Amino acid sequence: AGSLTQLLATGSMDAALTQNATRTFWKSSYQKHSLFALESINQPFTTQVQFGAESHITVNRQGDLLSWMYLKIVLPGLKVQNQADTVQPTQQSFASLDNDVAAQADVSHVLPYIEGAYTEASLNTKEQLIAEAKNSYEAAKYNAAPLPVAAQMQSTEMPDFDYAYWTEAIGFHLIKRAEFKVGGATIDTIWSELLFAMEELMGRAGRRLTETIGRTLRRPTELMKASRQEQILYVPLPWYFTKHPSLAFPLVAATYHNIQLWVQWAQLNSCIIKSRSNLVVLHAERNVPISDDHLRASLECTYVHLEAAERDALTANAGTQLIVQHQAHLQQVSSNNVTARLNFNFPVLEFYYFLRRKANKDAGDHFNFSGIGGRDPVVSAELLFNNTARVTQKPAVWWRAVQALQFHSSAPLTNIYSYSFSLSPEDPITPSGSANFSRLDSVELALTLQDDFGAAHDANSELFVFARSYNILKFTNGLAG
Amino acid sequence: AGSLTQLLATGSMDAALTQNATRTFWKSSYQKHSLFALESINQPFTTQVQFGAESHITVNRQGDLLSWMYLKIVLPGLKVQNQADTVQPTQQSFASLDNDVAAQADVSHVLPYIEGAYTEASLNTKEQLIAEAKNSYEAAKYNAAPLPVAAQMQSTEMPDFDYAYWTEAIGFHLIKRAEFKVGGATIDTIWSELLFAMEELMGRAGRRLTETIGRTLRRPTELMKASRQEQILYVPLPWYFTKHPSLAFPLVAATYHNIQLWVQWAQLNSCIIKSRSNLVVLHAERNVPISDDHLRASLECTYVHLEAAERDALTANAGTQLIVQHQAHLQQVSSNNVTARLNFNFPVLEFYYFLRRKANKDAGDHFNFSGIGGRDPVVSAELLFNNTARVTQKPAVWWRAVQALQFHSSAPLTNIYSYSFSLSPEDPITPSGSANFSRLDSVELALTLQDDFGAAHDANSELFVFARSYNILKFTNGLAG
Amino acid sequence: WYFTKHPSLAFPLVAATYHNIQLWVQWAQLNSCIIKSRSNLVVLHAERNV
Repeated sequence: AGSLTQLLATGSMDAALTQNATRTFWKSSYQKHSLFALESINQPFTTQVQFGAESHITVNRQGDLLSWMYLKIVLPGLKVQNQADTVQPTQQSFASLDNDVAAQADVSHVLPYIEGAYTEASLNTKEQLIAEAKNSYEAAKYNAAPLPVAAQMQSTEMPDFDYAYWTEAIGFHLIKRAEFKVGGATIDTIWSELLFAMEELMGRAGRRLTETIGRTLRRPTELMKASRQEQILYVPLPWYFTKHPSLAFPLVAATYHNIQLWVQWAQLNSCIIKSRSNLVVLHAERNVPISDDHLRASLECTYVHLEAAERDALTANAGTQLIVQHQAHLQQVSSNNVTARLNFNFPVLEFYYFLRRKANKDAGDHFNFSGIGGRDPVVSAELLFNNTARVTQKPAVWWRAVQALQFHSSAPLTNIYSYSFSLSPEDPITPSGSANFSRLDSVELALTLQDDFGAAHDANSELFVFARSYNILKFTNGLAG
Repeated sequence: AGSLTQLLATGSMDAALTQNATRTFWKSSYQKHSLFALESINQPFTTQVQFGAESHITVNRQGDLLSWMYLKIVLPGLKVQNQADTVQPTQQSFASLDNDVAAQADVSHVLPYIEGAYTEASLNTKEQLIAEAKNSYEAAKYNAAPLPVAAQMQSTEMPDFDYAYWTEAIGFHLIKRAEFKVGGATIDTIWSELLFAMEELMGRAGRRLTETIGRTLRRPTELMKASRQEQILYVPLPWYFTKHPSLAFPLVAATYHNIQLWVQWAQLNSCIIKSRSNLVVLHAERNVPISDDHLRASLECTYVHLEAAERDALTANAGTQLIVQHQAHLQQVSSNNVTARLNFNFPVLEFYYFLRRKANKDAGDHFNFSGIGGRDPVVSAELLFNNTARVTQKPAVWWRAVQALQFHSSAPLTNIYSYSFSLSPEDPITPSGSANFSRLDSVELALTLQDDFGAAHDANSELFVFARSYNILKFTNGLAG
Repeated sequence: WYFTKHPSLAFPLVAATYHNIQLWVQWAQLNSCIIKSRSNLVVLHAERNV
């Protein structure tokens, strides 16, 4: 009686929701689709792959569309030997944990707050004086309550043996820049720092790229274990056509253009960290000093094979694809107040920004976007259009956590900040907002950074700003532009 | 002036995106739906439930559709007593940690690499010699750099007291096979190993089945804690009709067919691990030896009640549902080169494969798909159609991590490999690609496994291959087929 | 086979489309394939040590 009465208890308001219902929950409807197949094919580079060099590949035409694209990287296992035991000790310098430049830079900021005879003190006494000076510095700069000295003395249990390892997220770090080219024109460009920021914000829970890019979430012991043997990494290249099947790049519609991936590789000296400064780093299998020619890479492409009728239709009329392109503003930082002039073009969906200390970069911690003592490097930021506040001054947590909560699949674990003009900037096919930067005379991101950011040992810290913008790729008569 | 100018700054390209806009972001539109209610009802098995037996239930007709289906399992708490203190010590044998068959099998592979007097050595000296021989084995087989001996000596802090526990993910392990039957015909079949693989790949972040199936992510101390008391598990049965409301099984349209769930239960000896070989395992409440009749299970079904008009429409014309069925190829492995002949039928969406060492199975670690020393058991795999490479030789990481990244909600934490012909194999209502195996004369999965896989103590290791295929379930005149 | 002796005798697969082509092989017994130095030796697979 009650369940039937609920179906009868309808009024004029229910008519807007349920009158002439076009859907039922109790019967499945499905759509028929055209026939297609997927094939994954690995292809060698057209030029030699080496650390610090640029390499390119011309993408083969082994199907009708191009869908997924992965850079397959093979890194050798690492071993170490004392320089005294080596017949040829001359190698490039690597970052070493016995010379922690990031910790030395952090100590340099607290030196003015050390009370007593620091120079003559025992090692254990120096560690105590540094921890007390950190409390005095943080009280003076941040009105922070002092932490117990014992809570600041975190011994990272480093192993009592010699090692070397590939840096955190080495699969991204290796790709300093990649360019997707069609007919000799650059269609899009991606950077190592952008790839990491995109994975932090858009990386879905349970599908994080951890193993596929050599990322351990800053657990040095796991990087050491992984680096003792050969590593095979599959780094996704997040081009517009890899984001949705309807955006797959129509190879058949671009028949008269070569499709090329160009990759600028990281220098070998930046890719490795060692336990001690006096160690030589060896290729684990070959027992020779590691060299720039030990980088191996290939391109793994997923091709789509279409039925003849769909292939012929696509060849006759591929039309236009909405694309997202990436733009970059890269700036050196030498002061706590920084203004970035964002000379980006087109309808910008969103931008990302973050800072890297010089000391973190020099320590080989390339994706450590933290400030001094691991703090947030940004105090506040403001966004100006033509000297008018588009976003008034907001604290770092608003740009990092509130913007990520509103617009992104994930909140960043590092100090990555974002701002979206789009309601759904991760939707590759549905435009949901933008600001046209080609119609603004000035776009300025004004930053107030933490105290002493870009001073002394951190002179030439880096500001990264990346923007995502809409453009249109047109296919006509076997050409793409 | 700027924001109004952006709305006016439109050209012929914007017309394809925004001309005659059929959607606004500033006004919600909603659809009205028909009246329905959901009811969860628990039902006993029609036959006795016991370990190692087969049991069935005829599903009641308590609503118009059948939606969710959970196997509700009740396991008793476990206690242990010394065999010497027990009035009836005769029980089935259980796996025991004092007789670690998996560790003994791993040691057997490194015995040829032990230098010195192993037989006469002290226990601590034997552990050192085994860790050194592991380095020599891994250097010889994999060109691995040696790990410090202290880093290989992981003491799992096992408690200094007697215990027994239910094996990891016991809720899946208990279900050796389940069959969904309609009118005496098997509509679909699921296996323990498939349920685990499906949860690894399709299990969403924050909705993993951990507690609901007794899974701890291989933390033995948590399995011990859970096993001291009665456990109630709710194991989801992932039938086609549980995946989307429009696929709910139309009970009213199948009025003349009995709906049955058949379950083949795991043997009790495989479900329990104990600290020591000389312990008797007791039911914690009853203080009697644990026996095959201590398994309790019931079926929890979610029924849908429809409004009379929708019920009558569905009874008159339920039509056809697209269904996904599961197929299995199960093979013994006795060599490092394995060819699996996949005699699957219908349009296959995707397949999963993985290996289990005999030693891992015998140790009671039923979902440990790792190789020797916890390594990846697959070096490479190739997929052939009619002796032509459909997927050329690819390394294990491509089949495990790249395929999961492209097509699945999650990457597997275990050595589960997949391959999809579908762009969205987790979409239950939208076909997005398949390969029709009923039109292929041969489908071969060729595997190169790690060295010594399936040799000696691992003779009769297991290869599992599961496929998901499209079929059609038709409803006509109160019958389903 | 006759078709391996001269290119003009190559077996025309296209002309035999409705027939399966099969090679059947009867293998020698393992006991006949091996000779050993001494009667009291066990013969092992060199890699597998079985």
